Amino acid sequence: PVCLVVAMTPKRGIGINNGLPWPHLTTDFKHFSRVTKTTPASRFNAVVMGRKTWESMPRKFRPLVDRLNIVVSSSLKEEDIAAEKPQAEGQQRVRVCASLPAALSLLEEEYKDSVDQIFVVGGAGLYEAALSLGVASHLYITRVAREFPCDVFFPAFPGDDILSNKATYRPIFISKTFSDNGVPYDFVVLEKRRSSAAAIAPVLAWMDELIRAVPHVHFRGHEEFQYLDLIADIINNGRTMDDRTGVGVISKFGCTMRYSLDQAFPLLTTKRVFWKGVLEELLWFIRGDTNANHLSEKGVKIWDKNVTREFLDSRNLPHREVGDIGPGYGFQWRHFGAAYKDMHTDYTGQGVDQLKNVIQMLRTNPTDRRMLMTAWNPAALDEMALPPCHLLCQFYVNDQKELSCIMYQRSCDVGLGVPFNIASYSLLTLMVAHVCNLKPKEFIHFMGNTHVYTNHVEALKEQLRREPRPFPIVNILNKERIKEIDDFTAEDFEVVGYVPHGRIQMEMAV
Amino acid sequence: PVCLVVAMTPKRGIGINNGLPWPHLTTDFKHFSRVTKTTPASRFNAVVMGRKTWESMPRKFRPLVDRLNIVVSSSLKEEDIAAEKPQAEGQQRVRVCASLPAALSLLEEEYKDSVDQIFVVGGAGLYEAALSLGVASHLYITRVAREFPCDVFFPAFPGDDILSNKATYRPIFISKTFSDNGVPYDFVVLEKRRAAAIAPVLAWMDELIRAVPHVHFRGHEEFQYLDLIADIINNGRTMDDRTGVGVISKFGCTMRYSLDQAFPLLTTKRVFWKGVLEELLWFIRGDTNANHLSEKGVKIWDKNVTREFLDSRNLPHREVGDIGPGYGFQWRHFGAAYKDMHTDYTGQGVDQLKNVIQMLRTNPTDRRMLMTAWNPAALDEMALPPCHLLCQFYVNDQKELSCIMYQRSCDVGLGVPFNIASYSLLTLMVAHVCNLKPKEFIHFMGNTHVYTNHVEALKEQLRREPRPFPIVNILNKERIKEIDDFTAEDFEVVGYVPHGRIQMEMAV
Ligand SMILES: NC(=O)C1=CN([C@@H]2O[C@H](COP(=O)(O)OP(=O)(O)OC[C@H]3O[C@@H](n4cnc5c(N)ncnc54)[C@H](OP(=O)(O)O)[C@@H]3O)[C@@H](O)[C@H]2O)C=CC1
Ligand SMILES: NC(=O)C1=CN([C@@H]2O[C@H](COP(=O)(O)OP(=O)(O)OC[C@H]3O[C@@H](n4cnc5c(N)ncnc54)[C@H](OP(=O)(O)O)[C@@H]3O)[C@@H](O)[C@H]2O)C=CC1
Ligand SMILES: C#CCN(Cc1ccc2[nH]c(N)nc(=O)c2c1)c1ccc(C(=O)N[C@@H](CCC(=O)O)C(=O)O)cc1
Ligand SMILES: C#CCN(Cc1ccc2[nH]c(N)nc(=O)c2c1)c1ccc(C(=O)N[C@@H](CCC(=O)O)C(=O)O)cc1
Ligand SMILES: Nc1ncc(N2CCN(c3ccc(Cl)c(Cl)c3)CC2)c(N)n1
Ligand SMILES: Nc1ncc(N2CCN(c3ccc(Cl)c(Cl)c3)CC2)c(N)n1
Ligand SMILES: O=c1ccn([C@H]2C[C@H](O)[C@@H](COP(=O)(O)O)O2)c(=O)[nH]1
Ligand SMILES: O=c1ccn([C@H]2C[C@H](O)[C@@H](COP(=O)(O)O)O2)c(=O)[nH]1
Repeated sequence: PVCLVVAMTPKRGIGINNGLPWPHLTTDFKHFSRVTKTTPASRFNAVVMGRKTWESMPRKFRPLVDRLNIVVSSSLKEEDIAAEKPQAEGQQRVRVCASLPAALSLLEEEYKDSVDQIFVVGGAGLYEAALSLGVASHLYITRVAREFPCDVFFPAFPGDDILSNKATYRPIFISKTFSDNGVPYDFVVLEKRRSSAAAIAPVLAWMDELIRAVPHVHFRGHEEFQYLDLIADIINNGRTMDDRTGVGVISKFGCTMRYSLDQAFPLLTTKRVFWKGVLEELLWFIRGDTNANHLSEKGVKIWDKNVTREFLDSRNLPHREVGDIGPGYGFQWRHFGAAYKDMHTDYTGQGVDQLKNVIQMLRTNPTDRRMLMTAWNPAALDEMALPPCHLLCQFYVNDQKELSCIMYQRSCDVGLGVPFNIASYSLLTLMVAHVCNLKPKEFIHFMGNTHVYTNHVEALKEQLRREPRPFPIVNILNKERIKEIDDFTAEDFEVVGYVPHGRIQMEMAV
Repeated sequence: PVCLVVAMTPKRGIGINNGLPWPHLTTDFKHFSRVTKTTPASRFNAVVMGRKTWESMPRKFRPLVDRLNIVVSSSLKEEDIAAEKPQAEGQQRVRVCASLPAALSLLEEEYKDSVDQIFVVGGAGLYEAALSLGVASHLYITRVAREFPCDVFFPAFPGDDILSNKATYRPIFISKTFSDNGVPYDFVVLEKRRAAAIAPVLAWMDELIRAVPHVHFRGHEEFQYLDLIADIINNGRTMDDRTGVGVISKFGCTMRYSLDQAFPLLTTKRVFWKGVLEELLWFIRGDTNANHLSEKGVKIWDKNVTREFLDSRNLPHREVGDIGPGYGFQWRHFGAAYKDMHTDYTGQGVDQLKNVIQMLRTNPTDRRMLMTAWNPAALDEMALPPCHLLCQFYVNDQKELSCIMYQRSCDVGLGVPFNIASYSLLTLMVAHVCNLKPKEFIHFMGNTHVYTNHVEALKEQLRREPRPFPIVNILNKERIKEIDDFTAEDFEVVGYVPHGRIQMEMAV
């Protein structure tokens, strides 16, 4: 009974020029070491590797310490390796076998009572052989989110859908996303499938009491499970209600999520998120721009259905031009309380610049607890095309110059809006962190009326069948040029290692 | 090995005039039945009771079905009981014994292989006898939070600190607060003390202060607050602060409290209720004169409206006691031009409270039922920027009202228990005025922290196990039709039995 351990690009790439495709991934090596070395005493674990894999390792690390080293080869001889370096006391002698079945028989014959767990460590020859023999029970895969140039590949296998879009190997473990040297990765484990509290228990018994996302995944480290469990939760336990749009709603009240920003970026992978949109909208907010046609001209039509002549009239605003959101979001952000006229007016210097206040406070007095920005203006609500959903955000600096952000959202379209909102404010945190010389730490999402529309239910149930991929990294390009929040452009950002599942069509409740 | 099963007032009272002191508590009766009946087949449980207990039960329910009934009496005889009512099919014949030891001997002698668990069910003679013999391994106590006239009391026992203020019996289970017929109560259980291949990956990913760690089932909703305290001290970050006093803080924390059964006025330290009620009415008035609270014995705003603090805020034109355009003001007059605490602002600004209520009364599915105190245009005019800055309301299928409150800065030691009670009361008030049922209060916290000069007192607080939550009743319901109709005397707190007050200085 054998276990395989691999690091892999989304296209199954494992190596190039008898070396690793990526820069050093320290956490991955910690992982490789820990899994292969650990045992309950008398016994040790075995690592079976191909000849080139052996030769790819640098001298000082070979043989792998505290593990029996077996090299599958026909050219290399046991004495070749012995002559390579003197065998350290207490360590096992490096054995060589002609094939994998040979290496397994050697383990059975001379190493019973001596070895615990057998690990196939590479390369493509041994991985393919172990899969052909079907002797592999578990796969320890490190999913390198980025694609690199590779000449050697891990073989295709049933269940390789965990890497990229297309007896089975099903994920039973998915971790949160890590990152080393600008490379995002996570860890999955696949499986071959084909009177103490006893007396307390009866009171427990009478007090005690359907849809789950990828139920087989037992360890749910990936931070996207928050969102997937949130959808299930609302469908399971939510209340069917009437709604402004006329479309049905299953709603919940006061839900919550939080996402790390220090390793990777929470751009949801279980469906493709329109990143061009979030970026272009966020920048639009930051200008204090209130013309939806500027977004519409860039291919970002997210506000068009809510700025039509028809919708502006149902809002009792016949004096609004097509594309005028009124003084919402960006306007209150940069010009709180200023008297609105139209989208074409210059409001420079009017009202309160909340964003500039927050940023200056972050830069001088980061322990202040009044670092808040609100879009909710009860005086101007009837002038907006739609009252803001994400209406407030608060900032917080800790011991280690690490920035976190809370955003309150009164109304959350789980299916369509939520993934977008997570990305939009997580980006804002990165931007503010850079400008104030801070490290981004965490985005915290506080949700009011949290709902899925009835016409989304079927699509979301399909989405729950997909296991999340590692999160991407978002890099700020041109860091030296950008010094203020108004310096960011649409070309100052790089999404690296984004490998989502396919787009899912969901109609915007108008 | 015996288990006791009881319902009890905070003063140990259990009976009056050979009957129960309180109105009918249906959930307790369900509890009693379930605990005493349940078995894994071949066996049944035994209920040992005194003669007066047996006589207190109504005819139809006695003997207790599917349980061997043992009555302790020198007067009553086995044939008296037999003649009383015809023995039904499959039910044990009621047995009479001269003492508790005798009844336990009868269980050993004639009922080995037959009975599973033995339950002492009352009353005053048996409980005391069982505790004296030291044969009780577990106590099933239903803590009735209200006091009632009683002539029969459960005996004083080591660890009766779970009932009220002053081998051992330690709680190992505390449930959420229930209520029936205007009586709050909960359930405690005391105790005599005196896929492996996944794991290697888990271990490498991995790397002190806990409240009442011995209590293993943590159903009581106050555990949220208590665990929040522990969580900040363990995992919080020590920080500088506006007040110069040290702070250990976390960011973005949540709690939620049910309002359908009881009221989350914390029990692990006494909460200044008079204060919460007086301030909340003061908010609803749109009143910005802290001297109106101060005159009523509510001095919570005094330190922040002194001549000195007003000047440190660069407001030398502010008369002592003037919070500027604070919460009350923004609620009823959002965006109105402020003069001083003596001016009438009727008809000025937006009345957010009136809008929220009317929307709840006419269109409860609307998702814009919000009230905000945060006005960035007027922050520099206020004595203190609002901490609780935003609240949102929600109505469900069953006309049940829930309320979220976002707070930017949380003094966990001092402010938080006050704020939980404050907005929970607002929800009750708003529910009443809009013909609705209060369901839930949800607490969203920004900067969550405990001041360094509170940590010692908070550790003392964590050694206290919570008591059942009290009930808040709105008196004079008929008279009250609008949110402005509530007075100080329209409220009644029922069965509030907290631990002693803990002194904690306000970081000025
Ligand atoms: N990131 C990851 O997960 C890993 C990546 N890698 C990368 O991949 C590369 C190594 O992979 P690869 O090129 O496939 O090298 P291999 O380790 O598969 O080397 C092939 C050699 O091993 C022996 N061998 C291989 N297959 C068989 C077989 N079916 N039967 C008998 N003997 C066999 C032979 O030795 P002989 O010549 O004596 O016949 C053969 O020449 C390196 O570039 C390395 O960086 C490697 C391991 C893990
Ligand atoms: N809140 C609760 O959970 C409960 C409350 N109650 C309340 O308590 C009231 C009665 O309780 P209480 O007054 O204690 O009556 P008990 O149930 O203790 O019965 C007393 C009688 O039982 C016999 N007895 C009990 N203990 C002994 C002993 N150690 N040695 C000898 N004989 C014994 C005697 O019978 P005799 O004199 O005939 O020889 C005695 O008169 C009930 O009316 C009810 O209202 C009762 C049960 C549970
Ligand atoms: C939230 C927000 C900003 N907004 C503004 C906006 C305005 C009114 C709304 N109204 C309703 N009912 N739901 C919304 O999500 C919504 C969103 C958006 C509007 C549309 C799309 C949209 O059509 N979907 C994208 C997919 C992006 C995604 O995966 O989320 C697309 O491909 O067109 C996205 C964001
Ligand atoms: C929050 C809030 C409202 N407020 C207003 C208020 C104003 C400034 C503040 N400043 C600081 N630093 N912490 C606070 O908790 C605080 C609270 C209060 C102020 C004081 C007390 C107080 O002295 N303690 C009460 C005990 C009540 C309780 O158990 O919470 C007392 O007995 O005097 C309570 C509430
Ligand atoms: N997740 C995961 N990372 C690396 C490996 N290995 C691939 C190559 N390899 C290795 C060891 C040490 C060094 Cl220094 C070098 Cl350059 C290569 C042996 C271990 C694996 N099997 N799984
Ligand atoms: N937790 C806890 N609740 C109730 C009881 N009682 C059960 C026995 N008892 C009783 C039972 C049923 C009826 Cl109908 C009557 Cl009138 C009295 C008196 C109170 C207890 N022993 N423990
Ligand atoms: O940033 C946003 C803005 C809007 N919405 C969705 C949620 C609600 O379904 C709808 C808001 O319209 P009202 O129902 O609040 O009128 O749009 C979002 O999810 N995110
Ligand atoms: O309703 C309130 C108001 C204030 N505070 C606490 C939180 C902060 O510790 C302090 C206010 O200080 P600043 O927010 O002004 O820094 O008082 C509360 O707990 N509740």
